[PDB]
Amino acid sequence: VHVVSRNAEGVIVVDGKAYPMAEELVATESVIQRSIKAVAKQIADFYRPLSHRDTHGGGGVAPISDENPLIIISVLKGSYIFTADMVRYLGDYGLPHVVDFLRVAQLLAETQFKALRGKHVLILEDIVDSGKTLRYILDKVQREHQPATLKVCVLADKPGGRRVTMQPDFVCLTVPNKYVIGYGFEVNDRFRCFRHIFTLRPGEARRYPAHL
Amino acid sequence: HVVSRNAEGVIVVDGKAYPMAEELVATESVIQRSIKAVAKQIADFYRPLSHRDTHGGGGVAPISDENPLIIISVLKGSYIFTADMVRYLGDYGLPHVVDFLRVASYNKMQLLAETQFKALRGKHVLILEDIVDSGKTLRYILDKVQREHQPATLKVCVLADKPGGRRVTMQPDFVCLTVPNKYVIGYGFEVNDRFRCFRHIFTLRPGEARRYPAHL
Ligand SMILES: O=c1[nH]cnc2c(CNC[C@@H](O)CP(=O)(O)O)c[nH]c12
Ligand SMILES: O=c1[nH]cnc2c(CNC[C@@H](O)CP(=O)(O)O)c[nH]c12
Repeated sequence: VHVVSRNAEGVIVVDGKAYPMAEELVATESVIQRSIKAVAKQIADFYRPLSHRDTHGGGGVAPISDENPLIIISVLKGSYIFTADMVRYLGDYGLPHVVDFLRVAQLLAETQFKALRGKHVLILEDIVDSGKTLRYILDKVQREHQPATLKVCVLADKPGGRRVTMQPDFVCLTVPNKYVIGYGFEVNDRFRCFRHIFTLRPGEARRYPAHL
Repeated sequence: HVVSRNAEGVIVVDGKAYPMAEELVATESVIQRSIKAVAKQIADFYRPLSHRDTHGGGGVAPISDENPLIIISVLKGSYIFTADMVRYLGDYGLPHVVDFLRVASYNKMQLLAETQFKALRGKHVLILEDIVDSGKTLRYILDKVQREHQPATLKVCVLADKPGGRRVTMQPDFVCLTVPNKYVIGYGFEVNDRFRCFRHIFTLRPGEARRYPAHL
C-alpha cells in the first residue's frame, strides 16, 4: 500500500505524485488514519464512562450523552482537517460530542459556546512543538469557561522542540525535530491538502513571502 | 453500504441505528464520489486561468503555488466538506489556499468571524459552503466579499443544493449533491451541533428538531 520512490530529479514520489518541497516522508495517509482512529478509540473509551454538569435537564451531574455531550474545542486554522477526520472516528466509536472553534495566530476568533462550566472539554490541536500555543489556549479556556476537566489531543508531538512544559493527554503521531508539511501542516497556507506528512527542505519556509 | 430499517422501523446503515432519521439521502460512498467529481470540475475550470501576481509583485500570472486559487470556507457546517474537497483538489493538482469566515442570522444576516486574507483584489475567489437553501446566507457573503475584497472573479461550490428552499435567486456554480426539501443532518449538517460527525446525510424526523433546546 503506497508506492514511495524518488524520480531522476531526486524528488520524492508517493503514488505517482512528486513533492519537490519535501526532504523526507514522515507518514503515509494509511499510517496517519490508522493512528488517528486508534486515538479516537482511546478518547471514546476514556470519556464515555464520565459524567459532568447537566445543562439539558436542570442539574446536577449526568453522563456524557447526546443531551450533555463532550465539548471539543478545535484550534483553527491548523487543526480543521485533523478535526474533520477525528470527529468521524469518534462518531464510529459512539462518543457523544459537539465541536466549536477558536482561531489563534493573538486570538482572532472566540468560541460561541457559553455553557462549558463544569463540563469535560477536549482541545483538538495540530501539533505541540514549543508548547507555548497550548499553554496560552489552556490558560484562556480554564479561566473563561471553568471546565470540570480540560485535556488536549494533538495529531503530532515534536518532543525535541519544547521551550515550556506541555504534555498532551492524547498523541496520534510523533514527528521528527524538523519542519513538517502536509495533512494540515503548511508553509504560508501551502501544502495543507497533502494526504501524507513530509519534512520540508531547509530554507523553503520562506518560499512564499507575500502576505495572502 | 447496507441501508435498511430494524424491527422498530429505525434506519440502520452498516449496522448503526439512526433513530432521529426520517430517510437516508446519501451514503458516504455517494457523497465522496460526488465531491471528487466536482473537485475535477473545479480543477479543470481554474487550472488554465491567471490573476493578480502578488508573489512577483507583477501584473498577472497563472494560478500556481506562488499565486494560488483563494478558497473561503463558510464555518461551521462546511469544515468537514472542505477538509475532503481540498484533498481531492490536491489529487487533481489545483494550487489553492483556504481561509474561513462565519455567518449567522438573527431573519437578517450578521458576520460572526472575518477572513484574515488581506490581498484578494484581482484574485479568483471560490466560496465553499455546506448548503444553499433560501439563498440568503450566500447572497450576503457574495455581496460582502465582492465589495470588500474586489476579487477578479467570485464563484460558489456547495456540497448540497435544496432546490425548493429558494427565496432569493442563487445557483452555485458547482453543486456536489441535490437534497430533498427537508431538514438534512449528517456530514456537517446539525441539530444544535449534534449529528455533524455522521458519514451519511439523512432527512430529520420532524419531532427531533427541538430535542436539544439548551444553548451550548
Ligand atoms: O513543524 C511545523 N510545521 C508547520 N507549522 C509549525 C508550527 C506552527 N504552528 C504550530 C505551533 O504554533 C505550535 P507551538 O510551537 O507553539 O507549540 C510549529 N511547528 C510547525
Ligand atoms: O437542511 C439543513 N440542515 C441543517 N442546517 C440547515 C440550514 C442552516 N445553515 C445553512 C443556511 O443558513 C443557508 P440559507 O438558508 O440561508 O441558504 C439550512 N438548511 C439546513
